[PDB]
Amino acid sequence: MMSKWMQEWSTETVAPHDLKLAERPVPEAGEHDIIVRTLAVSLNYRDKLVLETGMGLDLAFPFVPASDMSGVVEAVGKSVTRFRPGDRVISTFAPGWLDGLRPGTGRTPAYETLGGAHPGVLSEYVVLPEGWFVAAPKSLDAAEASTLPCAGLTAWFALVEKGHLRAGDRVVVQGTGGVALFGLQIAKATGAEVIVTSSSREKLDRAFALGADHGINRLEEDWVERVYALTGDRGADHILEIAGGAGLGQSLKAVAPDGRISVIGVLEGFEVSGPVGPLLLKSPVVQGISVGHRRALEDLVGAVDRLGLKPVIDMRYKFTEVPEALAHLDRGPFGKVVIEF
Amino acid sequence: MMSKWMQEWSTETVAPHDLKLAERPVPEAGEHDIIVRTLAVSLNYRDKLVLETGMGLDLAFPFVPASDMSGVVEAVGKSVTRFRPGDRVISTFAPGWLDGLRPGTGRTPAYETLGGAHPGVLSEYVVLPEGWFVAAPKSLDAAEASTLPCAGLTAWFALVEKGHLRAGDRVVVQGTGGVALFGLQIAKATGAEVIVTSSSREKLDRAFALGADHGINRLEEDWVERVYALTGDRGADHILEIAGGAGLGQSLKAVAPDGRISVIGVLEGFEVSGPVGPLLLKSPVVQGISVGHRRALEDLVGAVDRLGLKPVIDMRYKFTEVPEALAHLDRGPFGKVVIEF
Amino acid sequence: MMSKWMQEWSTETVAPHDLKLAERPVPEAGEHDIIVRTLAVSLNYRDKLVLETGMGLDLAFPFVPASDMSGVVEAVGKSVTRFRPGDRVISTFAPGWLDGLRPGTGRTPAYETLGGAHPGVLSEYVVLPEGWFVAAPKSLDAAEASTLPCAGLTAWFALVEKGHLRAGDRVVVQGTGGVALFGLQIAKATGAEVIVTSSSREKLDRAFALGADHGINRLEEDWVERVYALTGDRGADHILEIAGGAGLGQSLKAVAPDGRISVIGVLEGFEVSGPVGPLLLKSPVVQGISVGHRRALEDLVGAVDRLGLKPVIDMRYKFTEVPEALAHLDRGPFGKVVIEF
Amino acid sequence: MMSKWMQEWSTETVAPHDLKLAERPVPEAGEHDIIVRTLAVSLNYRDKLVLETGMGLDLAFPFVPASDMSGVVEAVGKSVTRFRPGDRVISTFAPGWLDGLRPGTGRTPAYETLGGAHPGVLSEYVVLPEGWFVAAPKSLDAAEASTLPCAGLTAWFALVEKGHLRAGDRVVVQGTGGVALFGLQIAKATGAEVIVTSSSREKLDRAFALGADHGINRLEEDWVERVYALTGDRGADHILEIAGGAGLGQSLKAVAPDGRISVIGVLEGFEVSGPVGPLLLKSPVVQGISVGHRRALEDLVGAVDRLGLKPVIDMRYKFTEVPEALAHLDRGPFGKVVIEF
Repeated sequence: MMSKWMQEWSTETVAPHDLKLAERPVPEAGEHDIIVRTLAVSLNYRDKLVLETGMGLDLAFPFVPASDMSGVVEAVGKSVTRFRPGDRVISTFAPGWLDGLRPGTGRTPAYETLGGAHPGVLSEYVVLPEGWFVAAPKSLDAAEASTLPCAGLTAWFALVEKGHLRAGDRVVVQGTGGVALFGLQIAKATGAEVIVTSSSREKLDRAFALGADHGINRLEEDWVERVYALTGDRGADHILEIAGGAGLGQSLKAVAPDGRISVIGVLEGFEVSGPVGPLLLKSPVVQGISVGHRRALEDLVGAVDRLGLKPVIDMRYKFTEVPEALAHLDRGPFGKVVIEF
Repeated sequence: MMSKWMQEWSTETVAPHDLKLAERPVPEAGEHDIIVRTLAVSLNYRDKLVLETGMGLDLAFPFVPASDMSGVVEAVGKSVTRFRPGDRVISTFAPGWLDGLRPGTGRTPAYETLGGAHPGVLSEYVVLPEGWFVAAPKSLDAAEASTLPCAGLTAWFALVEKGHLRAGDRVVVQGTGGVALFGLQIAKATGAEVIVTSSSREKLDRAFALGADHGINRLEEDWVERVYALTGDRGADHILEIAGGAGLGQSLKAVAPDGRISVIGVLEGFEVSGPVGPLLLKSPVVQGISVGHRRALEDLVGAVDRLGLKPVIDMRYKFTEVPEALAHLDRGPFGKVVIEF
Repeated sequence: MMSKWMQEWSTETVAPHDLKLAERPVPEAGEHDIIVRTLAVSLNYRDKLVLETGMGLDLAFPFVPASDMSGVVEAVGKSVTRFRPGDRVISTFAPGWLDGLRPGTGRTPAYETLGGAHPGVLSEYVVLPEGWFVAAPKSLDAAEASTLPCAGLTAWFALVEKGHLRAGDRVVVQGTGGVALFGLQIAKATGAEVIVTSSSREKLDRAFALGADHGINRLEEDWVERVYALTGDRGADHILEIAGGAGLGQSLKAVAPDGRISVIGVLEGFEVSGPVGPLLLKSPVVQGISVGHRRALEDLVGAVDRLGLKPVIDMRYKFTEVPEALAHLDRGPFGKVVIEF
Repeated sequence: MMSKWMQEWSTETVAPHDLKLAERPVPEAGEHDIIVRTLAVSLNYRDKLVLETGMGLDLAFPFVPASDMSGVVEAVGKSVTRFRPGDRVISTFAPGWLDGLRPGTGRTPAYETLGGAHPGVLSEYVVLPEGWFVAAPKSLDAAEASTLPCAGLTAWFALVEKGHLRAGDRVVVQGTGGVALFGLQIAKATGAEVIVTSSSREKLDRAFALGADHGINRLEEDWVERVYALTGDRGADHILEIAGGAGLGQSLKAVAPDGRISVIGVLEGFEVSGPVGPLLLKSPVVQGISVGHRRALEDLVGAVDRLGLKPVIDMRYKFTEVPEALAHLDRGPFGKVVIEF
């Protein structure tokens, strides 16, 4: 049979948090729920923010963080149509959102995620509706697969779904985190030329190895001026503006006329500044991006498989080493931090 | 036979200007030049700034201000095909932006406009390339036609060309200047609701007579709330953010998830500002709008005719009263200041 | 307390049908089911074909026809959240097409619809998943609301969602059936000109009273010429090609370069036909239109309200006179045949 | 100095033609004309049709065929701004058309090309406006460069500009001519998977060598059924439907829901047939495509250079061997037929 009890990482409080190992009964699957045995969880920077700030959310305690997982289906409810036991799955970051229009209202934009308004995935089994998972990619292991729901999909959503990247485009990726690295890979597979900015030479070295066309050390030179040199003054067709700390004003100077700037982050009350000169005169699109919908996820998964794309994982951590995994999170990882079960 | 001499308002310097009347020869028409007897000129706020600050432009002196005119073709060069004598025409604000990709570079966004990098139109005859005119609307006098190449076209470009505004959309128009009111007129012709914001009851009442469905006095109430209340919390489909209005961070809160915010602007030094949260969670497209191209202009002209749209004109001034018109131009015109020849 | 028994028009066979009155128990509502008292049903031409030919469908017998209804919610299941008792609703033609990518496969395009792969609505109560309804328009009686899920939505989908129709566009609507007339009403609300084609002066006169700018009798004159003459040779921005109208090759000649032709259709065996030349040299988008999704429906409902759009209804028939209504349905209704409960 | 006389291939008549070597004076450059010394000309199937049918065009005799050339600028007129002597150029297929809206009217779609309404390029020097050439790619020789104006641009226009190809998409290329091969290459560089159809095993062998993912011999198997097998029944995201002889009806069966079908050809009065089943139910876009505008050309050129794309040339022919080059044209070449000077 299946086992009676499961372990999860759980907290009674946030901001501050006391996250720890708890053991509770495996919950019962409803008619449409599936039970997944968790193989891998990918951490995201927002999990640190939910744990440490609360992020304004109404959380159900005990709270379990994290949203991105890959696993194997153990049991399906009487009316499950999407999966059978044995199927490999990954979870979806924004469960409501299946395709098209972003949920939320003008007053209240914040859609419900996993590891937030909805339960997180940092437990041995997860029991959620069938419609909240998609088939995992055939060509990736559990760990690699866990990276896609959030970072993978964001990069993909920005560049492809919203962006329409073309072969020959010049893309600027800001930094070397998960979203940025997936951006580099998706841009490269699409035939774009990719420019990475860093404040680390070691990280630019690794980026060069993934196939970045150019690296700019922005503590050593003026990156905007370098983008000009690299583009024959044309500017970047697309800029993944991440953290908007090396932000918007600079991005507006670098972007080509009619180009695109995707602003990716999570920061609750950060302030974006820009000169209304390039903004008016080059007429770029400035587009807010968070994650994507599950039809976009399923597109990505197929693309991953057909391209042989390999997610960048900085480190895999054993399940009992979640405290260390979260710590690696504030140290700026090259690619993804993944927990293996 | 034609006249040998023509008058114009020109200045030998900028910052500040010394704009006086002057009389010079009617220039020679080249093979592809047409000679146009000016019937009307619309003033734009940038005309003031070009005269007072120079706006980092390379102006040929004596410099004539203004970009927006209509008139009657008097003579054409040997090779001209677009127009015959007696044809009615209007200037194109950014000459040689015919369609599609906007001109300019990453480093050098600016494009060339009339009454700026190219000569102004505030003279008795204009002598320019045939390609810098389009056929005037058939349904309008010259004063009305002259309103279109900048103000007309900015709103048409923001709402229809790039905006794809649909019937049933809610639109928020900030202020009551020239772009704002074409904003309302085109939004109403598209079957959308228009909410006008203003700091003056009298302007609001005038707006209502033009057929604004709602008007908000931003000095009485938080207009963001009133937008929520007006759209049952959905917030607004399209917000025309006219740079000296109510703010970017303000319209971010007011915009509907996946909605659009068009940034339309003045001063060459305004710095934006906005919170990241709405930009991200709500994912609107924020798009700077620098007027528009010639094929969009031809579209707007056609639509003006089949719609029977009447441009809003605050006051017509005689050629001799340009100074008086420049004064009106910075008392916040309700609509357009036009000089009638 | 609710009734124990309800009546319906059903048939034990198709090809041909033997549609009679029948009385069965009010079905049980599941957790996410709502029970709706039917107030009106709109008939669609496909209802006739489903009954007479079966249209290669896997119908559960006894089979009830029709897909388009509105009514009042009577009871909801334990878990239902979309609607409360007393709420006014309309059916969704293709249930579970919520937004975005259309369901189906390369091999198996067909999707599931009400009154087809799923049960019909031509009964006294309907019992279906909450997700298969949207809130009714506030501005309309039930007869009018019931016109929207198929005819309403096809024209909204072709012209606005996929079509991006702008004010000032010229639109050609073939015939005067249900999709044609929403075509006109939505085109007029968007500020476009509508040209109606027909083989009947009386229909044309009725069309004109609805506000068609021009009507062509295709039996008097070559309507392609009349379109050229009407648009100074530009030809038409958007042509609604209703499969039993005037032809695909005909609208190819009539469409403006880079214009759009929406193909909307009936018989499961019609073969198109067109010359290559216009298709190539003029490059229109030709787009088959199979109704639309649920979020588009919600858009259309909103727009119907803020516009004050009144759907065109040819005749209301009582529940008992379905046969009479099926007869009207193939005498070429001007607009919609509705059955009123 | 330059020489006084030049050679061209020229005909006094078409349909039938008597094309032959003539020698005439090098024409004088006007103020905006440039003089290019021709290095390579790429033949296109339409040149055979103009020569042998006339193609309905009003031709200026002596007529010189062909439209696609690469050369070196010899002399520029007094007002030439775009090029100086020594610059490498290629010509543009549709000179009017710079960006955006396709020229032509509803009644008269056929835009003016080189080798037709405008002079052809099969002469030692060509004297045309500066605006009718673009910079040649830095990374290609004359011959390879001559292939781009037409075939290159069509494929690019269909797949990228109109199509928005994505990485992971499945593309069907019909046949092995110029447009189809460029399609394969552009699709591959974009990360798509490419399926080629042929009635030649030898040609599928060569296609495999260019990086085609799959080849279907359509005289040996049912290609539509194979596309299903290759896509797990999903169908093709994009189909380059060329010659529409292996045509539309079949393409409609193969295309994915919401997929795209580009119809490419030239054929004056060919008839396209399709079943209105998939067309309605999968709701693809069917899009006429001929060539593109010069901003699209300049995008392609940059992409070519940044990707290291190498045009497929079946054979290069010496200038005096144009009769043989045209003959190779009716024999179905693998890629392009190029004349070297």
